[PDB]
Amino acid sequence: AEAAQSVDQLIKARGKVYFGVMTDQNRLTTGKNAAIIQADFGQVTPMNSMKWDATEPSQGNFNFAGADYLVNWAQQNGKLIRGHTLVGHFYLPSWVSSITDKNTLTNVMKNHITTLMTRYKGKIRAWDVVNEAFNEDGSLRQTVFLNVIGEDYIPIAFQTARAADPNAKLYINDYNLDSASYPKTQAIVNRVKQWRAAGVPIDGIGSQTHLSAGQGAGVLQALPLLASAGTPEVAITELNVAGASPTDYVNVVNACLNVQSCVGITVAGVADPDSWRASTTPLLFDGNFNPKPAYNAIVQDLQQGS
Repeated sequence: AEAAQSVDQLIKARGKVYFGVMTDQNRLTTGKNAAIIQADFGQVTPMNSMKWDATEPSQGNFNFAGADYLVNWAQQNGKLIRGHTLVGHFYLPSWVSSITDKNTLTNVMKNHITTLMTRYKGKIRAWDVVNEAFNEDGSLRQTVFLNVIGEDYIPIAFQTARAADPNAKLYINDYNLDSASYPKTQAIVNRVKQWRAAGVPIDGIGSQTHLSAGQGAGVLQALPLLASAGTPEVAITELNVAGASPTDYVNVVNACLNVQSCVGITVAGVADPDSWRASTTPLLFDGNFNPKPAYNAIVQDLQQGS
């Protein structure tokens, strides 16, 4: 019956690539996460296991236990993987952020990128190569990478990534790209246009979409603005909405459908209590692992638009 269709099965029926979720071994081996992900979602992103602190706690000495679990679980369950994330300022060991030499940090950054993407070469649909690189005002965020390498670190990260695995779609990912009139949204479009004009292989813009209630409507204009940068893809990468209103969620799903370059949507987790903001109950399954009204609203709208 119609009532029984998945959001992933339906978004695929409408011409999209996936409707996925952020997860990791800890979730996958508890509660009903794995069963829900197998049945309802086509794509997974490692919540933590592929970040720098997790994978390179000391220079050159990599740890892949968690990441390998996620990648193999995904492969044996037919789920696409978005690798996440290579270069960014949170989850960065202080051994990295300590480096003050340009050529040392450059080499360190390139080794980190190449190591990770070489290990999973060919198995990763898309990588968030650079995360959270813009300030709110639209200027580039003054991280250790920006301050020590300079703004060339972004082109360098993407060229390096393309060399390590030319099969993966290479993304830049950010939050607060949800309003078309917001400086951050306009800036990332402008910079990504310029970088791509100079042959930087930015295949995608990822918009995390951590929404407050009522912010769904504006995504309808923010998302096509993001796609006007001319990347082959855009994605919604960490979707969750404080209060989980059906309107907010359906607006975001509709923005995706409206944007030919939008390949899919990944929500920030499965069940509310596992949210970074659990008390705003922002996800699509509740504390009993039951689908919420927003989940039904999405399925229904996906069918109705067919």
